[PDB]
Amino acid sequence: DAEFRHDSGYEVHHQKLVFFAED
Ligand SMILES: [Cu+2]
Repeated sequence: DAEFRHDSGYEVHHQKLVFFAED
């Protein structure tokens, strides 16, 4: 997620989805 842009791209998903990689 890049509304909640931890990384602004598409991988390290901190926030909302909690899919695998984070912060
Ligand atoms: Cu994200």
